[PDB]
Amino acid sequence: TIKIGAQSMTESEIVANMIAQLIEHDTDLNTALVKNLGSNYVQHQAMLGGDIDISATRYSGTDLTSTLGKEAEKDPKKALNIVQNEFQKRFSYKWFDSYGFDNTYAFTVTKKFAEKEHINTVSDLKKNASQYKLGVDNAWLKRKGDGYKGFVSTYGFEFGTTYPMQIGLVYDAVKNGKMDAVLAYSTDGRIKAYDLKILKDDKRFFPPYDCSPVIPEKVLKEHPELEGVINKLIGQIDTETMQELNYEVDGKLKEPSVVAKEFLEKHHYFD
Ligand SMILES: C[N+](C)(C)CCO
Repeated sequence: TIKIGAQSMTESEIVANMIAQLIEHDTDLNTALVKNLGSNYVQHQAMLGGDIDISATRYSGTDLTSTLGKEAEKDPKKALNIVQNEFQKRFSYKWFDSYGFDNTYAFTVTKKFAEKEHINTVSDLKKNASQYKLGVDNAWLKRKGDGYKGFVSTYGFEFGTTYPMQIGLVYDAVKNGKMDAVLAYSTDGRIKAYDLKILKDDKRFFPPYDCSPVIPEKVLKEHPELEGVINKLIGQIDTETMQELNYEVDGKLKEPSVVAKEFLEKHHYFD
């Protein structure tokens, strides 16, 4: 039984269901989802513990700064190479090449608010920053390297008030004028659907967040058919497609498993 870990993000559940289904289509391996994992730390500890054999979604910038204790590399190619080499060297874990998308933190406002306050970049927020309410996820305020503390020393301002909440709620919160700005995730389909505006990170504070699966080399050796299955998804999901997939769950309220199945069917399970 191949155990597949999903973080409690819509995107993680879709991709975990996708891996599960493709595995059972291609092979005789049985699969189980391990859901609601709180963070990459919980994920990483679960894999060290043998509780999961596959992380469906891990993000180069997040593990670089937290699991590996390293400085936030800002170049995508370099950050991915560093994460790949370190996961091999430290754990004999294989951090695959990316699905094809970067899911980054992104400061997001409405188009009405942008035009009113004259906002195109994150730096544009500085001028009235104490008047603003920012909605953020439940972990960002406390993160090291790529969190609020680092944000403040790079950008040289803080927001009037910051509200930590479940990520899924920040999209409606900003549409509804409850928050003035939110730290959204770039792959959420609600940015498109709600016509929200992503602000340029003009000081390149955030590292890249290219998304990949992670699997111990030991699991890959035990089940040699498994690598080829995962390889089918590498490079197949660009950010536009991930946004579309996410919205099917968060906007149309479909089950991650339904959304993953229709995607695999559209692409003929990549053979
Ligand atoms: C998706 N992010 C990279 C934005 C944060 C970690 O989950």
